[PDB]
Amino acid sequence: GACGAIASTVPNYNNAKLPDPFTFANGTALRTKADWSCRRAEISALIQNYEAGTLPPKPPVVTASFSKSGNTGTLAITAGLSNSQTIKFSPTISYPSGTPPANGWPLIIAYEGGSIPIPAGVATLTYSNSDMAQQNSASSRGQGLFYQLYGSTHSASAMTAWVWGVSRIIDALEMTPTAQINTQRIGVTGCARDGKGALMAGAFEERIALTIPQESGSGGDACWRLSKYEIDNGNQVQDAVEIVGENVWFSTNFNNYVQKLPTVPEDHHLLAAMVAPRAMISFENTDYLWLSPMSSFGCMTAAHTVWQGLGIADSHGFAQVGGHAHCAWPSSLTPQLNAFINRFLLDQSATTNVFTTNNQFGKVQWNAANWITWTTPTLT
Ligand SMILES: *[C@@H]1O[C@H](CO)[C@@H](O)[C@H](O)[C@H]1NC(C)=O
Repeated sequence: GACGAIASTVPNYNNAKLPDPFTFANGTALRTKADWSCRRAEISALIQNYEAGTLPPKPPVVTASFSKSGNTGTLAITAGLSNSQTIKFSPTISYPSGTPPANGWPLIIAYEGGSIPIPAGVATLTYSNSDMAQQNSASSRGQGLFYQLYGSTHSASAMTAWVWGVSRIIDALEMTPTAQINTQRIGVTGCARDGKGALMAGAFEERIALTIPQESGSGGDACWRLSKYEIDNGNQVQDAVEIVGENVWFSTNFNNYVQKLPTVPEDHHLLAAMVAPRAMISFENTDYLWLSPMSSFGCMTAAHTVWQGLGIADSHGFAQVGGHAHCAWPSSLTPQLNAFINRFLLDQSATTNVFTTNNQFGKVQWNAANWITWTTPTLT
């Protein structure tokens, strides 16, 4: 390829601070905006290798039929491999009433319906991601429609299986004009465990124009290294060690690294940066130390440097507040959410400069010089 041989491992890696977005595994420095495409491809391979498992490509069979009852469409999808194995699933779409825009409705793919308010001119697709890969506990490993296609021992984590499903949904929408969706204006959202999922979807599926993870916490927009710092200093956060025993959001291989995080040549600031140069705003809640609040702020601050280096800082937002229940939406943040939806899904001239925290981090502080070691280059 134009990126040469993509690295999927870095055996000698050992860095207690955040991995540098702007240096390839081979030591080459990023210099151009085009370099970011290759670096993102390498980050994708590293994340798959160390924590996410293998993301399969589009299978040889993908078919879709559509029917509509009232304002509810049903998109019946079939996916199949060359060995004849197939699975089927049928997300529903809730439409705004009346005549759609020329190019169809903008759409947000909402994991299990999401927990954000979706404005009136945007359609909502409800993605039953738990059916694609189960997520009750460690007991759920290898269970779900995805594994009925690829096998229950396939390395994909549940979140990687969910991403695969989103990619098939977008495949189906592109081949189904009667769904009346503008496939150039698709967003994705989810809250809590499904916010972890939504971030993975936006990172790995480049056809998503806007990514909105809501209270995703550890394994979402928090960084593993920063959460280890938090837990060592007395905040009762979720961390890498606990999360792999709690559920199946990560590959089994990640168990080999959760006690050796400095040897992992990525962290979730690079996961989030895989969305660049597309748009993302994530929302966090400081009321629950489980979500690892300092870790999310520092992690997204580090991710933000990639957008800054690409000259598109305002395509990446972060808003972190307290004072509300988990996955309840505070009206105080509706303007920030709507700014990103209006700009990136509704083609309005909305400004999207949102990068705010209350710094309510408990027993630690954020010290950027202790975690971010790189200067930000102006990619050309
Ligand atoms: C370093 O790796 C990147 C990513 O594969 C590649 O684009 C670049 O050309 C490599 N450097 C050299 C000197 O081959």
